[PDB]
Amino acid sequence: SRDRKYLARLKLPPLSKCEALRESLDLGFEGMCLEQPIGKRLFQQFLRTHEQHGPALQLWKDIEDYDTADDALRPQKAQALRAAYLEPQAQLFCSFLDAETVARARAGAGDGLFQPLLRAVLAHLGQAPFQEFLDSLYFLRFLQWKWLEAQPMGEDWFLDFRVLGRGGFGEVFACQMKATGKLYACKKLNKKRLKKRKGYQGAMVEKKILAKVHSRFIVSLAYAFETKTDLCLVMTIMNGGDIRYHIYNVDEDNPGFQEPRAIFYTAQIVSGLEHLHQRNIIYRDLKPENVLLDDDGNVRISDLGLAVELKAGQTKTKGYAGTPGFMAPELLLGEEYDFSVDYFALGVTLYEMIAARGPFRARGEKVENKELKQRVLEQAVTYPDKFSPASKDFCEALLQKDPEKRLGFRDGSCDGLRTHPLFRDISWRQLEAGMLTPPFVPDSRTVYAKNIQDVGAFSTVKGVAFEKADTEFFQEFASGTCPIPWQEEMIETGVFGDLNVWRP
Amino acid sequence: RDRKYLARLKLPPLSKCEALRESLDLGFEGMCLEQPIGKRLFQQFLRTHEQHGPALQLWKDIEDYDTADDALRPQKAQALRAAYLEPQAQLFCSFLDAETVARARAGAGDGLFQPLLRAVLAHLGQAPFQEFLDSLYFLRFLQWKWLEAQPMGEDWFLDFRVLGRGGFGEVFACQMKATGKLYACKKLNKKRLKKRKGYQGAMVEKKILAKVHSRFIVSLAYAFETKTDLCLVMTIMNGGDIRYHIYNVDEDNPGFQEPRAIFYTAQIVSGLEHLHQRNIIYRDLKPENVLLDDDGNVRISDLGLAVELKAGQTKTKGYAGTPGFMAPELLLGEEYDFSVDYFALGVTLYEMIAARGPFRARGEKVENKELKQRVLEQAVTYPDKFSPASKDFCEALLQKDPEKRLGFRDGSCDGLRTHPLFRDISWRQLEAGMLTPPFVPDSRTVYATVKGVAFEKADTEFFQEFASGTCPIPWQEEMIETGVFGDLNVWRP
Ligand SMILES: Fc1ccc([C@@H]2CCNC[C@H]2COc2ccc3c(c2)OCO3)cc1
Ligand SMILES: Fc1ccc([C@@H]2CCNC[C@H]2COc2ccc3c(c2)OCO3)cc1
Ligand SMILES: [Cl-]
Ligand SMILES: [Cl-]
Repeated sequence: SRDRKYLARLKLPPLSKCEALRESLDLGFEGMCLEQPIGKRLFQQFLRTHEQHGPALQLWKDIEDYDTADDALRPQKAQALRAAYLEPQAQLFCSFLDAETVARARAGAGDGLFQPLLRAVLAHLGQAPFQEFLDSLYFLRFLQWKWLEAQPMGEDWFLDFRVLGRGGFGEVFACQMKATGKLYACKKLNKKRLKKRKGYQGAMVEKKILAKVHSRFIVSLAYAFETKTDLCLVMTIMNGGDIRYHIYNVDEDNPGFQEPRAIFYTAQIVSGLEHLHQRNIIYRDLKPENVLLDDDGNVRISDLGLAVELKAGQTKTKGYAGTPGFMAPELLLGEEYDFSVDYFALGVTLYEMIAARGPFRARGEKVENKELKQRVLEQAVTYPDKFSPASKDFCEALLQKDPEKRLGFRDGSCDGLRTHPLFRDISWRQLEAGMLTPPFVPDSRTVYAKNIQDVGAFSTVKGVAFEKADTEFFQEFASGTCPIPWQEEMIETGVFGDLNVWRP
Repeated sequence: RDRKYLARLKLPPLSKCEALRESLDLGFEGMCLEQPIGKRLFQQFLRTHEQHGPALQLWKDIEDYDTADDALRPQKAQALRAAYLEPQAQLFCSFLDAETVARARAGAGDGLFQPLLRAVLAHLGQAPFQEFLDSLYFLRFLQWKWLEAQPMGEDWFLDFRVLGRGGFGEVFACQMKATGKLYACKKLNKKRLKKRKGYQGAMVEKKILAKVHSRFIVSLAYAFETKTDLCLVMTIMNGGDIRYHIYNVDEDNPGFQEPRAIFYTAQIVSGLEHLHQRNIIYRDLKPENVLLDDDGNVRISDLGLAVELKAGQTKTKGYAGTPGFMAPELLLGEEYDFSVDYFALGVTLYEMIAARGPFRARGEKVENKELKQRVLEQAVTYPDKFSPASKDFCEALLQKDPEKRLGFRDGSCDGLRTHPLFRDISWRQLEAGMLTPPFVPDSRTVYATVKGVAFEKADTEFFQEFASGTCPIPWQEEMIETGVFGDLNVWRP
């Protein structure tokens, strides 16, 4: 669906309006033509209309097709690619490539196949062809879309229609971007409630981190804005409830998951952790209640309000933050730590997925923080029959008290962690490209949340008048529209194709 | 098409178009109405901005009406009126005033929607045009204007047949290699031109053909030099000249039946009008200079004796032309204007019907002074082959006193188009090239050394001036006609 009044506000500007934007824009190849979907699209259209660039473009497309193809189709696709682009007599022979590069891509069947070739294709495209793009009408059209992207799109642009979750500080709504029809979730954090409980830093950290990360295993931020009452984060719609809910509340007499299902989630969570750790961000809040399912059954991590982004030269942070019983010993002992803490929380998360209780507490046990801290430091975890030898070994490797001994991020990746035999039946390629059929597909009829009639109301916040510092802070927060998700939306909903006209 | 030269037709990077942008001095009329590529890009612009849809479609439908077969007109008028002009019309043009609308809804006739079109184009020339200049479409126009100015000299043209030989040179049938378009190429030998002092005539012809754009005058498309020649690439006229058709087609029956002569006269008149409206006197109208194309439509050619009057100047002097076709005022060494061309039209027409000139008997060669004496002093007689109308028309054109001669008045030949000779000509269809010509030439029919010359600065410089390159309107037409423009105007295949 759509609404035509808001749709009518999506129009491409005159060129003279784009002059300021052109001078202040980052012209990096990677940032413009590879990472930004409208940039990439316009760059490809440019390549498509200039014959000399056809081989490069088509090779690029055919590598991406090979990368995301079923295992059964791959050998044949590799044969066709080779014959089309890497045979010297072929119509679309890629003669710009180094002969060495061509000879290596003609050989082998290993998991690395065509990655080096792709790097050479993109390194070529980044030179003269990109320079021609910049001097073409397709680059100017990109500026028009960037101008449109930067226009005011706050609260009036969204139509809520249902509550998805809520906590102490506000609600998450399923909403609709009125112009395009795209379904999103909107986190509304109440201003007064946040001022009272000193929650500003957390709201800001999450917003910044979600704006700059782009991963299929982490919820994305598409817009950020304020209203009279709230600070609003418009993000990936996740309809399927959180993992805590699916452990305890769904099939109550069978709490916890079968092992294949828990392994799948674990793999998806690992992939999202890795994405953060490669960007030097420590999550610090991994737990079942912050892992969310979408409609297809795939999961994403969420709530980045406690995350730390390391600066260059900094390998560790420090401090008490997170949830009792997901916090690692190094953290509880007051030591500096890196990403290791997230993998300890991964262990606790998996334990709970299989066992339907924490590893440091009995069912329903509520203990003093100091007693819980002692158990985490000193008490060996025990595993019931529900754990297979591989489940158990993996948990043991993550719940290792010494961070140096714990499985995790090494040599810039989680590749070592992936060889653990727990994951022996996971095709990582298809996992990372979102191709694997999930183990549980949520029901469209069903609300995976607390019944609205059973939600405790919160008292009103009295006498928190807003000073200048609050209002200035609200304006910093409301940085508006995030480029990559906004471009994805325009393309997905057909607005791009509709407005990207030339000769109707 | 030849891949090799087709490959050279590539749109430039935008940065290469900066100088052109800076020096280009075009208004709405020059850019979006008169230049076929600007008009096309301007219409493309309008088609993508929904608010300009009514104006764009109305414009196209008027032009569609103007060039429609008479049988299709009642219904085209009907549909246009119901779509744009009637009270709750879906494509109502609110920018028009009510008087313009009411009048366009009333009546029939030829200029039925001319006032309306004038109003549509005046509106489109204001804000819609300004918006166009701030669009990608205008930049694309600059890119085509850049391509238009690139060197396209002799190597771009394949010769394949001789169409005529003259004194100064030859006309070849040729083919633009990149587009495959057929043209005629007139090559004037440099050394003969110098030795016989024909520079003036070559330059004058080139300038004039470059600044005229009529379906009744050979169109100049490219002008360039080679080592041996000055070349003019122009409308291919394959069907022979009128002298040839009068005297050589059916030898036992020379001359044309009257309706055929009148058709050609109407076309000739329209060419003359086009020159006289631009202040040019032709001065060499005669059957040998009027050529037929493949369809049997004619155009005037050989503008080497022409003269363009300076702004303000209304008469000129100078002995030039062909004996028998020169008017008395010219023969008498007086100042003259466009009137000389009309005298020559009378002679031309007379000869089309009579298969001889009005002043000499069949095969009769006379001293120039005996012929001068006749043109100045003798009344022309008319054999029985002339209807009263054609005699009356010839008489009016052959008046010895230019003040009494039928010709060009009030900026046009409308007064002349009114003569009863032309009662069966539909001027609209003629002016538009829709009328089925009376004679259709066959393809299978072939209707048809200098020493001691050394060149200097002054010569090679004259040569370089002459090689001005490509003429915008005919080039743009070529690009559209042959599909090159369409091929290089795609955004997303
Ligand atoms: F302010 C707050 C509101 C709601 C909560 C929820 C409490 C229970 N566990 C999940 C928490 C996050 O809820 C969601 C649900 C769907 C979403 C989403 C986040 O982002 C994309 O789609 C936490 C904080
Ligand atoms: F240099 C010269 C060559 C030939 C002549 C010819 C002499 C006989 N009568 C007509 C003269 C014009 O010849 C043509 C023929 C085809 C044409 C053309 C002109 O222009 C476009 O296609 C004049 C001058
Ligand atoms: Cl371009
Ligand atoms: Cl535009």
